[PDB]
Amino acid sequence: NVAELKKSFNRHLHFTLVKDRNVATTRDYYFALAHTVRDHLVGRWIRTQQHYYDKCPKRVYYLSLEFYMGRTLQNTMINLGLQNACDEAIYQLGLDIEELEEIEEDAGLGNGGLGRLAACFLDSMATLGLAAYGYGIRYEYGIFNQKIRDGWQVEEADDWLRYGNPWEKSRPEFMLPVHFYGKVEHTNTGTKWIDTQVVLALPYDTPVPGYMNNTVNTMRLWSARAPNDFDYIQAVLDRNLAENISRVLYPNDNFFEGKELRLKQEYFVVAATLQDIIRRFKASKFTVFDAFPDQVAIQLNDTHPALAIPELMRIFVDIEKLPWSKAWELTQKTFAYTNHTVLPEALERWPVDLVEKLLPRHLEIIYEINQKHLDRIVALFPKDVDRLRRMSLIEEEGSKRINMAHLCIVGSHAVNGVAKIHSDIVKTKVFKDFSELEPDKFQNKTNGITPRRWLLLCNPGLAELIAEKIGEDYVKDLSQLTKLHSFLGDDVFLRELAKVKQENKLKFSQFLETEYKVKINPSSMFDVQVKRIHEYKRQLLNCLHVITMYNRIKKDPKKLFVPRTVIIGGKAAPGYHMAKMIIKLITSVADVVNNDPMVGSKLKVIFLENYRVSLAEKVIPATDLSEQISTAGTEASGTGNMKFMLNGALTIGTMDGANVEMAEEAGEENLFIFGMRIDDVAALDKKGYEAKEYYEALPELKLVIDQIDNGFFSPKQPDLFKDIINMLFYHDRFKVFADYEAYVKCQDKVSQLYMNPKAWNTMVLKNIAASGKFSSDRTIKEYAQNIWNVEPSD
Amino acid sequence: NVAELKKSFNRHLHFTLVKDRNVATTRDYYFALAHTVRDHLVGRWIRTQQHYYDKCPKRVYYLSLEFYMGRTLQNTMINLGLQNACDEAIYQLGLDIEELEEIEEDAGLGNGGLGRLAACFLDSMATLGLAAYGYGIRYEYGIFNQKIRDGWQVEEADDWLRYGNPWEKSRPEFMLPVHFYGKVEHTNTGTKWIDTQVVLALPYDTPVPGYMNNTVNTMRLWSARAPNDFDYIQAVLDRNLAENISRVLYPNDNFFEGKELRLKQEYFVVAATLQDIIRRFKASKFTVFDAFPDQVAIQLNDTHPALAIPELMRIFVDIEKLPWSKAWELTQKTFAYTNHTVLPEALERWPVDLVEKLLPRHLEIIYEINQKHLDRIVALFPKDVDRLRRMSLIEEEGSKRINMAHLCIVGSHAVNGVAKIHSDIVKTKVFKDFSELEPDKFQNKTNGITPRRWLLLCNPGLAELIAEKIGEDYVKDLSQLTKLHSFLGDDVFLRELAKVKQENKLKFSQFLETEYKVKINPSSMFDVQVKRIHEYKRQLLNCLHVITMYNRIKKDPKKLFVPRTVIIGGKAAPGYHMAKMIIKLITSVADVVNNDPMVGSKLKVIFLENYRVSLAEKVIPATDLSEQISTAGTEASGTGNMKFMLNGALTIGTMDGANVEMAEEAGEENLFIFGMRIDDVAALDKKGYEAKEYYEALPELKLVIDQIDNGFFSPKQPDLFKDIINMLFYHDRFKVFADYEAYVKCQDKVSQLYMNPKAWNTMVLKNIAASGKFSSDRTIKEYAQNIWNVEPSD
Ligand SMILES: O=C(O)c1ccccc1-n1cc(C(=O)O)c(=O)c2cc(Nc3c(F)cc(F)cc3Cl)c(Cl)cc21
Ligand SMILES: O=C(O)c1ccccc1-n1cc(C(=O)O)c(=O)c2cc(Nc3c(F)cc(F)cc3Cl)c(Cl)cc21
Ligand SMILES: *C(=O)c1c(COP(=O)(O)O)cnc(C)c1O
Ligand SMILES: *C(=O)c1c(COP(=O)(O)O)cnc(C)c1O
Ligand SMILES: CC(=O)N[C@@H]1O[C@H](CO)[C@@H](O)[C@H](O)[C@H]1O
Ligand SMILES: CC(=O)N[C@@H]1O[C@H](CO)[C@@H](O)[C@H](O)[C@H]1O
Repeated sequence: NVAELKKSFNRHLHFTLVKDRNVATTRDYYFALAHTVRDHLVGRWIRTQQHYYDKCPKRVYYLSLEFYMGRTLQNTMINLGLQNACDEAIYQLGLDIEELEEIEEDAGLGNGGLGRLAACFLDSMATLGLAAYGYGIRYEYGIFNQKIRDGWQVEEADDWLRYGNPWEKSRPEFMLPVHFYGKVEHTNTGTKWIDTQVVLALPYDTPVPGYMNNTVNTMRLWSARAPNDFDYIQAVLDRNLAENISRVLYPNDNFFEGKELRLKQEYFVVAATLQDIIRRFKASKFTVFDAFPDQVAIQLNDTHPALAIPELMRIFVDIEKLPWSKAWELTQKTFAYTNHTVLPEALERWPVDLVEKLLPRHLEIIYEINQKHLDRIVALFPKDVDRLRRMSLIEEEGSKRINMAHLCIVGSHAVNGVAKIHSDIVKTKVFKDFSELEPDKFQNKTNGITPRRWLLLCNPGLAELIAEKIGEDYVKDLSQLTKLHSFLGDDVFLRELAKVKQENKLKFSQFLETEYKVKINPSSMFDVQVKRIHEYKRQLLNCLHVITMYNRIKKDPKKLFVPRTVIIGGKAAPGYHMAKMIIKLITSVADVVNNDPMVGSKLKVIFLENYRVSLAEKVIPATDLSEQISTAGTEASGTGNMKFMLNGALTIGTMDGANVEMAEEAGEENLFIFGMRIDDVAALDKKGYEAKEYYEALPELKLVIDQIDNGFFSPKQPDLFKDIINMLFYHDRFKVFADYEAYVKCQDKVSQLYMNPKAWNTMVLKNIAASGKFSSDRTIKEYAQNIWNVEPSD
Repeated sequence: NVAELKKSFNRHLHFTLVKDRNVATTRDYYFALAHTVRDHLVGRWIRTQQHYYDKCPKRVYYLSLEFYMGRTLQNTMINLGLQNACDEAIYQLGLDIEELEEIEEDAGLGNGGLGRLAACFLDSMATLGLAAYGYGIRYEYGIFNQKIRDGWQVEEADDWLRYGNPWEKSRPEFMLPVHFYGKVEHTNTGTKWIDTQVVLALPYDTPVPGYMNNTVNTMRLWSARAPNDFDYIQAVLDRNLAENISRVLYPNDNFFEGKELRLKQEYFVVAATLQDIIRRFKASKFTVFDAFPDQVAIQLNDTHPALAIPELMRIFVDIEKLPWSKAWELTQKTFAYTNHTVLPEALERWPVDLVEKLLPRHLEIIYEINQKHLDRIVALFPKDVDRLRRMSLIEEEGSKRINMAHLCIVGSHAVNGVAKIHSDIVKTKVFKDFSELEPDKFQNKTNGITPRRWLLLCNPGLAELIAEKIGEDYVKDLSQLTKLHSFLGDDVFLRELAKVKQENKLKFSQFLETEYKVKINPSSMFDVQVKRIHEYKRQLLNCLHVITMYNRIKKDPKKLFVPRTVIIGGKAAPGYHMAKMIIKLITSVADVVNNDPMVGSKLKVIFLENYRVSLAEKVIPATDLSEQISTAGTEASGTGNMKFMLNGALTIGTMDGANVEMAEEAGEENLFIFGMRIDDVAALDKKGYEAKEYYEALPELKLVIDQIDNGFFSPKQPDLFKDIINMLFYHDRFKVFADYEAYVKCQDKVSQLYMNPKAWNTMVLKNIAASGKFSSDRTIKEYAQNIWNVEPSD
């Protein structure tokens, strides 16, 4: 009822914001509607927790250093079935719903795909009706806001909580202490962890509404506070050091920075979370611990929470006094581990000395785990000397580091990767030693995305067209998109789909031009690469094509060119030198291409600043061509690739990650595949990569490189890109030049299909009808039936 | 309405706390009641801000580094008339309102009297309907929580906002930048203060409801926030540096510590406050600035906000482009200054170096003020060199210092002390060079306390009793308590009054038995000294009388002794060593006394821990004898003295501060006055105070002293009180031994009168009936009429 939403909105503006219509700001109006929406899920939120208590289904705990949630307001209105009615209430009050919605800050508590997978997973688990909780840290500052100054990336603190967060509720009654430093005592009564510093963990709960059912799950994020208690003023100011633990998200994507503060974040979330889970188990209706793993499944989102394993043992053994053997069995039955990482600089390998200083009892537990584990490998392969050190959790040359991924393997009953190709590599290659010993342990769960945020919310244009032709059933069961196959005839439908795309591109062009000076050709193909800046992901390669395209327009100003707007966006980690140069390069190239009247409206280049969830929601539905061009074997899965496939873009990319599986589903000819498969990378490695050759052998490449190296793109600073040229020529692990030729030929095929609207849109249709498999709902049912041993319900 | 308050409470329990009665905590209930109650003042809060805008009465700004508010819930129910309905609603829900009340953290954002005076003032200004605002700093941590471990004060961080504060509203639209450091350029377009560091000031509003009227005024308290255009992680942590400005209250009662962080707090609150005042003035119905002092009054609460004077000049000159002489005239008419300070070490004298670095432009402006000021003095007194040096704002010795009082004197049109005798000495001695020049500048405004918090709230028994006899008009005109005079021969009324005191003692005794393990004689005289711990206040002297009573009992366990519970309480500044030693002495004496089996229920001693506003509210209504015993000439006014008078305590004290006026009103013979007066103290200083002569001349003292010094009260460390002894004999500025005799005799008289209930209560009744003068309503009327030129409305 619209009328009761208006009344609610007005009660909140008056009692909650203390405002009337003459002095209310847009923010006041935003908070008023958010409270009004939140009030509508309270009944289900309470009932849902009551239900789990009454029925005791086995509970799933998603443990993660990252939750890339984006904005809550719209997502909540849609999942509650309240968007139409709220829209209508706000309209009648004389307000602009878009404007209210833009005021909300992103909860940008993740870096990219790992964080965003956790968020799709919550949406899905709640939609499927599972008893799931996400546990993470309530960062005061999420991933930084990126601005571009003088074409370089500059970082601003992302102060997302400054004005308050109507979507969280503090849970003071569930505050817990966490322990750090101190020392081990071995005594008559057992092994004691003593003289520790204490930091308080205060949880805050955000609701996670299922799509059109009665379920609201909880995301509980922990915030660090100084104990209570304890130059007096200085001592009050130093309470800051304890709160520094949950201050800011580490902004590395696929890279391991072994800093102490980060190790503290990791212990912090793991110690608070395990205590809470044990408190809930004990208050439940369930050798008191025998039933623990039938009531509890904890999923380790990469190695970041790996410490959960020895922490659970610490609790079981030091506090609850269970025998080691019994505790170890319960531990293994409780945890499952998701590998996402692939790349050697991305692997967590903590210095034994750092751990000893910070968590000396956990070191002992880790050594002790490693002993049993190794004892059992000796017994099975009595004089395989080297198997012992390949399989040891400790890595011994020089420093001494704990290999956290081995810790997670021995402590879990399931290890999975995130796409067929990735899981296969993890299994037969990277942890070959481990899966021979127990093959049934390793599995695959191909990633997915939620079709709530990533179709209904971001693309109401397309959602409705689909609903006109096939019903609204697809929202709960995405495989029904295959029905859009029966419109392969329909030129009418094919014009309707191009029409949706068109509007999205117009909408997004309004945005683009208010922010970038640049003039957008509305009839150009929107060509888009948006994802974190990393060498493996090869924004560079895209950039080499952009220049290749420019060099072609110049030499033949008259020849036919299919116009492009080339969009490339993403954040670079602040300490990642090469990624920052790559950004400088793209913006330098943009400057040249954009102001050249020779090229004019044929081709425009935009660096998209501050790429983040709520921006992806704008740019994805406006995309014609999705760039997914990581070197074969580097992208564990990808999820951007799936977002685009579902939103009517075509894909150019390598046989890597979930691109393989998208090709399987749409038909390989309905995507633009190109480049080395993973065997060719293997072959090229073995024979040695000589970058110089492809540069000699290929006229179009050479020009591009000569321009970059010489100052074409930086006249005022002709040696600007020296470190790039340098890396491409002598140190490129990702073989950019090696894929240059197949990539440029592939793009030419793309450009000529686009000139044919009916054939372009025919392929787009086969992509959308094939995207069903990529719903996170499919992903979550798989984890449920094969890892967690739980059942979807309502 | 009862039924409706229950519905409201239940709605907030459900929609604001997300709870039901099964898992709600006491804190959930407190929060649900707080919000139900806040909702009742929201309409008048909006309306009274609208009213001020529409009618533009002259606005009063009370600018203070301290607001010692205590709890908000009960005070608010009372001033709104809802207390009984809420007691009834909460009771019918099966809860106990007093337990919900205990959940609330004091807003301890003050040290003592200066801070409590600001709070009582806000209550009075609301009740009188003046268009008044309080402006302060929203300290993240107030005055520390005092623990006593093993006889010693230990400090714990007062983390009052940990769980949230339902009484404040953040006001994003009024966020303001504040500037520090940088440098000055005198250009041809005016003076420019540039390369500054910026800290944002985000204001939070708390409501200040008048008693039973239509006014809710505002307390606006600023919070420090780092700006968002600024190793990445370290730079994000370093944002803590900016936010440290409002982290914690400096806890010195009556002592200047020249810390840089404190100077920053001072400028912080003054810069934000002045900007906010100027924006309001400019958005209102009124250069242009000629109407400023007719629309704005700013009261400076001590010299802490002295910077306001050059800052207002900076805005008028550098930013509004007014000429110096016009800006200076408006300034003098805008500010007035309250001086509360007596002791030399408490005078604010900032180093010029420090002010140059932090505030280079305020230094120039202050030098200019001094220059124009010293010229008028060369002119009136042509050959008076030393007078120039006396009246200078710059103290010129080794370290050059700014004398903030002199700055407040020349930038203000009125300067007041806070009691007759204090204002006198401020005028004729301390600032006689200034008052000779400007006699009408210097005024008296005798301090006052609000009878809402300090009678209706803390003592419902007495408040009801009085209302039953003379109606309820006294609450808004406390002079009406003189009507209680006509009940002096009324035996039943005298008995009723004692019964009220009796109840207060029982309720308070339960509190003492449950906190301290000490059996309380319910019929003992409650003899109470509660105030910040300071030598001038002479808690020491009290402690000498306690040991004296103990000895008289030891020497003579058969002699009749009028039984006492002696309560001493108060916090010591953290680096005030002597203060700390005095606490340890008191608790040491108590250990001996409370456990001596020869004493038993004759004499109990309690060190009352964590003395604060909401504990004042418990102990004052239960007091028989109030100790106000500072050395004559050291207490500017006192306000505790006033709280006991209104609540049915007799007073023993010196002719000091407001004790003098208490005696005028009540009749000297109705107080227990003793000891040297201000002239006696002069004479003994001139003679030279030799403490040796009293120790030898008075055998009862000599024993007390010997015992302290020989380890009688500290067996495991005979030497413990060495520092106290040394001070007493060679460095006692406050002449403890010299008032001992007179004070002990005076105690003996109190014991006599105590044995005669009918005589005791007759004297009580004359005190209560004379306490009308000490309403902060009276005080605020005088400031309104003689300083601010504004009128009480309704
Ligand atoms: O508390 C219990 O032990 C309990 C007992 C019986 C049935 C349910 C219970 N329960 C357990 C929780 C947990 O284990 O973490 C809850 O968080 C919980 C929360 C709520 N309410 C609520 C809340 F107070 C704030 C918020 F942000 C979101 C919610 Cl859902 C309620 Cl009525 C019961 C809860
Ligand atoms: O804001 C204006 O510009 C204004 C315009 C016309 C009339 C009154 C105005 N007004 C001025 C304020 C100021 O100058 O500081 C206010 O704080 C203010 C506050 C409120 N409401 C309110 C609020 F939003 C939160 C809160 F904590 C407590 C209150 Cl009283 C309102 Cl309706 C008007 C206000
Ligand atoms: C979506 O998944 C997404 C990503 C991940 O993209 P890639 O899989 O790396 O291509 C990163 N950042 C945001 C904001 C996303 O929505
Ligand atoms: C009472 O006003 C009060 C004071 C001031 O008491 P004195 O006038 O110094 O005796 C200090 N602290 C608290 C909590 C008070 O309520
Ligand atoms: C360490 C990390 O960020 N891993 C990322 O995980 C997401 C989700 O699994 C994968 O799509 C992506 O390939 C992989 O790069
Ligand atoms: C600096 C300071 O705290 N001054 C105090 O101010 C209060 C309120 O005016 C007086 O009652 C008191 O005697 C005096 O000590």
